Amino acid sequence: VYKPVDLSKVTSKCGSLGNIHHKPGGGQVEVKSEKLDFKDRVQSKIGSLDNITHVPGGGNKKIETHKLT
Amino acid sequence: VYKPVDLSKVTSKCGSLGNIHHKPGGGQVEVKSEKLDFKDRVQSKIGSLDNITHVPGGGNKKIETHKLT
Amino acid sequence: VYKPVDLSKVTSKCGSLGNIHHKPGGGQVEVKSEKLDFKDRVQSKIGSLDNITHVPGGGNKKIETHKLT
Amino acid sequence: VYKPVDLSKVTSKCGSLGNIHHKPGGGQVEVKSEKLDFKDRVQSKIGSLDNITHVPGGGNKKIETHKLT
Amino acid sequence: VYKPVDLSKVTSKCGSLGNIHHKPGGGQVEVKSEKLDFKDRVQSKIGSLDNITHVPGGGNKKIETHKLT
Amino acid sequence: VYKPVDLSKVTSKCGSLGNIHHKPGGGQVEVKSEKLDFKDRVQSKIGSLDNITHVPGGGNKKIETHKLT
Amino acid sequence: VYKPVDLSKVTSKCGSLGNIHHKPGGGQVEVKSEKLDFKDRVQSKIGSLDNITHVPGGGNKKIETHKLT
Amino acid sequence: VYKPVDLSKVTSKCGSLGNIHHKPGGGQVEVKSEKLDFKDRVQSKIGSLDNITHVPGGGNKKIETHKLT
Amino acid sequence: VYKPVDLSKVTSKCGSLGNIHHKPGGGQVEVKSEKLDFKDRVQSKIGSLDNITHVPGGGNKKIETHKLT
Repeated sequence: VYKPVDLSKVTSKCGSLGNIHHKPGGGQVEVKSEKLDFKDRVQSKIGSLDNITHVPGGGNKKIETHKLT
Repeated sequence: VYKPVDLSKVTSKCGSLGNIHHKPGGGQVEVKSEKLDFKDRVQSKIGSLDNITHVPGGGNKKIETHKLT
Repeated sequence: VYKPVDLSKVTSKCGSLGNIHHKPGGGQVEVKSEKLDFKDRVQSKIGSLDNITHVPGGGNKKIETHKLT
Repeated sequence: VYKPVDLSKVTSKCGSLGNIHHKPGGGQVEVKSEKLDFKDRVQSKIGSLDNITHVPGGGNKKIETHKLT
Repeated sequence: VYKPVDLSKVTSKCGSLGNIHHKPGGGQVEVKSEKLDFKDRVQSKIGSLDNITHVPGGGNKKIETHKLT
Repeated sequence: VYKPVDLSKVTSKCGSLGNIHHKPGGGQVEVKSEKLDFKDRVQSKIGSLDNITHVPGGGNKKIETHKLT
Repeated sequence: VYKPVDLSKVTSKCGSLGNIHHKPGGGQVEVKSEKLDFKDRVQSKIGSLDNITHVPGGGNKKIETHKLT
Repeated sequence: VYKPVDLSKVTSKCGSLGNIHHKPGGGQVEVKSEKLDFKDRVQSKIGSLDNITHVPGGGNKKIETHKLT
Repeated sequence: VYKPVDLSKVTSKCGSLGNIHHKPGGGQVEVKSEKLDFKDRVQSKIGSLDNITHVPGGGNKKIETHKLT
């Protein structure tokens, strides 16, 4: 028999949140290539990629997991 | 027999959220290539790609998972 | 028999949070390559990539996990 | 016998006046009360109140007062 | 016999006035109260109140006062 | 006989006046109270109150006062 | 016999160009003159004059000159 | 016989160019003159004059000059 | 016989160029003159004059000159 109980409070009382500046790759980017051999798969990423600005007014996280067998 | 109970509060009381500036790839990007060999698949990404600005007034996350056998 | 109980308070009372500046790769980036041999897979990442600015008004995290067998 | 004379000049030659930012109470305000007794008058002010932004292009002030008997 | 004379010059020659920032109470304000007794008059002020931003292009002041008996 | 004379020059020649930052109470404020007795008047002030930002392009003041009896 | 040849490249690869603020003469200007004598030509410039904001996306300059006899 | 040859590259790869602030003469300017004698030409410049903000995305310059006689 | 040859590369790879502040004559300027004699030409410059803010994304310069006689 399995009767877990959770009464969790997960909280923030943030007053003010602002003036967040993210400037990835603000300058010149250059690649020059001569007579290369590639004999299998290529992934190439060039420039400014996958950059995140994440500014949630609440970013609070609860994870829970339960098993029996 | 299996009777889990959860009464969780997941919360934010954020006052003010603003002036978020994200400037990925603000400059010149250049690639030049001479007489290259590729014998299999190419993925190429060039420039400013997949960049995220995510600013939710609440970004709180609850995950839960249950199993039996 | 299995009866865990949880009364957790996970909290923040953040006053003010701001003027956050992130500037990765603010300058010039250059790559030059001559007559290279690649005999298998290539991942190439060039420039400003995968940078995160993460500024949650609450970044509180509770993880919990339960098993029987 | 009473013959006062005033030839006052009260002056400003202000060139430029601007970018005035007033942000009173920019964050969260909260009050919680349990089972209180008040036996006489209550004045209650809660939140952002009576805040002034006063930006006159001339705010010069002359006061004068005269009496006799 | 009463014949005062005043030729006052009260002056400013201000060139430029600006970028004035006033941020009173930019954070979080909280009050919690249990079972209090108040047996006479209450004035209560909670939050951001009576804050002044006074930025006159001229704030020059002359006060004068005259009496007899 | 009473014949005072005043030739006052009261002056400012201010060049440039700016980037004035006033930030009172920028953080969290909290009050918690249990089972108090108040037998007479209460004034209560909680938070950010009566703060002044006063930035006059001229703040010159002349006060003068005259009597006979 | 005269056969000059020029294959010049004059170039810019400017990425981003912006937020240019020019504020000449931002304050009060005053002139007062008593009973002056001028016995020949007068040029007078008073105030804010001949000021330039020049922000070309390309301002590259080639001059060339040739002579014979 | 005169056969000069020029193959010049004159170049820039500028990434980002910005937030340029020029504030000449931000304050008060005053002139007072009593009973002056001028017996020949006058040029007078008073205030904020001839100031330049020059922000070219490329300002590259080639000058060349050729003669015979 | 005259056959000069030029293969010049004149170059810049500037990353980021910004937050440039120029503030000449930011304060009060005053001139007062009594009963002067000027017997020939006058140039008079008073205030903030001829100031340059020059911020080229490339400031590269080639000068060249050729003669025979």
